[PDB]
Amino acid sequence: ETLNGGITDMLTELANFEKNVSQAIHKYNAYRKAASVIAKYPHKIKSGAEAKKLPGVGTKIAEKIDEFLATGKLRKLEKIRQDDTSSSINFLTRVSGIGPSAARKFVDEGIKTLEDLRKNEDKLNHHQRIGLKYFGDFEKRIPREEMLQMQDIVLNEVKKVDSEYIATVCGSFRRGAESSGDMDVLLTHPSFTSESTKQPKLLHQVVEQLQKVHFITDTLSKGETKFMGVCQLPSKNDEKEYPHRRIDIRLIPKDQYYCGVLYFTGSDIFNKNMRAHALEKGFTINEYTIRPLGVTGVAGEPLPVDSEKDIFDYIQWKYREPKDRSE
DNA sequence: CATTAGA
DNA sequence: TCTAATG
Ligand code: NA
Ligand code: NA
Repeated sequence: ETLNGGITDMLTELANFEKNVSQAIHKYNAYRKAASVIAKYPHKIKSGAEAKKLPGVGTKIAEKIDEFLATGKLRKLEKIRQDDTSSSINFLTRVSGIGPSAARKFVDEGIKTLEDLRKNEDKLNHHQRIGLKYFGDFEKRIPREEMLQMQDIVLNEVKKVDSEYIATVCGSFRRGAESSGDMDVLLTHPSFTSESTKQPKLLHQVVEQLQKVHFITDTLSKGETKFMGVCQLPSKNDEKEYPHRRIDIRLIPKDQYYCGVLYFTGSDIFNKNMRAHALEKGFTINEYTIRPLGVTGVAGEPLPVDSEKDIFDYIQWKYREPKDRSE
C-alpha cells in the first residue's frame, strides 16, 4: 500500500505505456499482474532477486526493479516521459471519442494538438467533434450543488412524461459525494422487464423531453436502452452560463433495477465486499440479479427484489445508507 | 462486460 | 462484419 508504492507506480506507468503507445497487450498485461502481486507483498522489496521470487515477475521486471531501487529513477521511464510522440498520444486521448487507436493514427498524421485537432475537425467523427468542442467542460468536476440542480431537473421531466417512470441518479453523487465526474441516471418502467420485449420509445420519450427543454443539448450515443449525451443547466439571468456536462441515461427492466442501482451506486469496494458476503450467505450478486447458491458448485434462480433492502435482507446484512456504501 | 458507432 | 470507445 506504500511499502511498495514506487515499484508499483513505475510498474503501472511502464505498463500503461506499452498499452497506449505501443500496441503490446502482452507486456502490457505483464506489467499489471506484476504490479498486482508486488502490491500485495507484505514487505519492502529490497531487490530484483527478491522481487523475482514472485509470480508474474520475470527477469525483465526484476531488472527494472533494480535500477529503480538503486537510482531514484529509470531510464526507459525517463526516455518515454520525454518523447514527444508518446506524450502526444496520452494527450489526444483526453478527448472524448479519442482513444489509443485514433490517437496513434492522428499523431502519425501530425495532429499532435488541440489546435491541430481543430484545424482538422473534418477528420473527426461526431463523438470526437463534441469531445473537442467541450474539451474544457469535460474535464471539469461536477459540484454536488450543481448535481442537485440537475437531478431536480430530470426527475421533473421523467415524471411529467410518464408517472410510472422510476429514475435514480447513481454514483458518488448518490453516495453523498461533494463533486462528481458525470451524471448517471438509472431508468425504469413497470411495463418493461426481462421478457416484455422492449419498448424503445420507453427511453426515447424522455430523451426527447429532456431535449425539448434544453437540458440535453447533445447526443453522443443514443440506442434503445443506453443514451449517452450532453446536458446543461440553464444559464440564469446572465453573467454566468453553465459548463457543458456528460450524461448517461439507461433503460432498465423493472425486474432488475435495484440490482442495477445497487451496483452502479458502488463504491468499487463496497461492491465486491457486499459481493463477497452473498457467497458466504449462500448467494451470487452481479449487475442484474441475485441467485441462490447451489452446493453442486453452481446454481441459478433469480430471487425477486423490490428495493435495495431485499438484496440486503437476502444476504441478511445491515441496510447501508448509500452515504455509507463507501467500502 | 455490454452497448453503440462506423466504415 | 470488426473494431473502437465509454462506461
Ligand atoms: Na517467479
Ligand atoms: Na478520450
